[PDB]
Amino acid sequence: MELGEFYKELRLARKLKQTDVACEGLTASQLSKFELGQSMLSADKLILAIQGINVTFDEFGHKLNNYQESPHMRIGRKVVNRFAHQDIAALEQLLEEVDQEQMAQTYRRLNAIVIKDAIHSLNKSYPLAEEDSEFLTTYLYAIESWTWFELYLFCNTMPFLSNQDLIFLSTSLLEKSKEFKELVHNRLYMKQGLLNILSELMERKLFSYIPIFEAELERMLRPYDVFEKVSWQFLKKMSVFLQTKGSNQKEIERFIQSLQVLENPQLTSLFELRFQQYKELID
Amino acid sequence: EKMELGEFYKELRLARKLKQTDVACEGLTASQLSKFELGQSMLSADKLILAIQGINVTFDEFGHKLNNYQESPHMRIGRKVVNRFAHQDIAALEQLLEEVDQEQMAQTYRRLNAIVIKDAIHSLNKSYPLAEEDSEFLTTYLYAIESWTWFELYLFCNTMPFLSNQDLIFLSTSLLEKSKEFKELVHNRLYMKQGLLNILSELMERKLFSYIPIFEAELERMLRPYDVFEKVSWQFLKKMSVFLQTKGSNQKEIERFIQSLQVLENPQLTSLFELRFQQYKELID
Repeated sequence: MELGEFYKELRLARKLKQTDVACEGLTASQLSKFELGQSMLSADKLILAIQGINVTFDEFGHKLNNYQESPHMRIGRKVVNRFAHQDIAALEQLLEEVDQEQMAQTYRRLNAIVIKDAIHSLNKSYPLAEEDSEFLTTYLYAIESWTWFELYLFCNTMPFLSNQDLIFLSTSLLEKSKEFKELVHNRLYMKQGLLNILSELMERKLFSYIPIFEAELERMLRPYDVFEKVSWQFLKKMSVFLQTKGSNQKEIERFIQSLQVLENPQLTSLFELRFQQYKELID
Repeated sequence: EKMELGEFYKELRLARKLKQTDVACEGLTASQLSKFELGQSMLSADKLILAIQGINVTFDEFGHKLNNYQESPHMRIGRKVVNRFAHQDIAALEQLLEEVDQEQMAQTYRRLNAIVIKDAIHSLNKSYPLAEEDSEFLTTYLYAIESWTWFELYLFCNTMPFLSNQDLIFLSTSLLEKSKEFKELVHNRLYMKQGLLNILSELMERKLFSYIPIFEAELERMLRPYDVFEKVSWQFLKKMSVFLQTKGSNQKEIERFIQSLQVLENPQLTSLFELRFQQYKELID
């Protein structure tokens, strides 16, 4: 019930004594009064207590929420997943689900815009509204430090931005994401966003802006990041393709075939699909 | 900076540009949030998480900012181990051992982090012993913790050479059940997949081939099409198992497989598999 009572259960599960957690600034008696619900720890002492039981902040928050992710992350991940599966029916159900969930009016409006944008991306006959596009853009400009929620909004509404806003917000992404850039969820979305920026710039023929975002992707990618590395390799070839009337078509075809070594039929189809789509951009 | 949790929350709420009434919902009133921010009352566990999710900040983001954007001691050590191991820097790893000894953490954690470091030193210098007292301490701890958090997944994944054959099998078997509490989390799920890959590697190295199918079944259940690195690693390990059980019958297929990875322009991945391939060749048969 109380935070101290919640913390105490966690400490006992970690099989730690109060003296194991205690350190400079946080005494066992302070931890005891905290666990008894008779006093609250300061912000600095609270972070010591949580680090003292050796659980990640994601784990601490997960158990605090009864082993559910935060509502805004549950919605955003489901939207991304269902859009990636071209699941119009599930997106339409998410729209009514967002309308029935308890959240700030601003967040209800932003989630509806992303979902409606996704449905329109699958079904171009699904109507949109300019007032919604302006509301989301105004929001991204207003938030000074972009959390996972802003990365989710930006990454999935880029096709809908004017060139002016795409260029400015993509440039601002570099600075505005720095506060939370090291976190596991955020860094994954940053790499995916950078790949989507590269795609958008090519499709819009804004080729001169690509190097700024390739340099950022270069700094972020680790040897583990095989999927993003191969995606970037493919997009470098697509940029040449779109700038030279398809001159490197055979090289791209050979590259996709060589991905058979990965024995990943879904991945091969993904690149084959994008290649066929980009072929429609040249005469 | 020394401040109450409510004042810290208020800084965040203003950065999210929400009013107290925007955050308020069922379970959390605006007045409750206000007295929280004013330091006049503390929120219960349920109300605190409502206040944080109500401003669309993850608890990971909340804790990161609360900790002045500093990494966890256990992740800071793990990152330094990774960096220094990649440069084959035994001296720097040994300096990390003395640095851990003065770190602000429980004694148990100082010892366990040291064991992770020693595993790296032993991987670089096989004549560096794996003390039995360390093996006993590690084994007792992993058996004792009923629910394995990210720390135990990280610890287990990086200390397998300290385990006896029996404890490797028992603890590998226990990974499946003991990780379930936090298994869905993104970081934990990554380390469980890596741990399963390392389980397969250890079993092959120890010639315990009959136990491999149990853990391949778990890897099959967990791997997604996005998981390209884990999938290719498993593909490589499947060939290593066939190689070791058939007197090298598929060596040409393995050589062609490594050559076919040239397309990824990833020398670290290619070097990883070539080095491991040579290690398995050096086993006795």
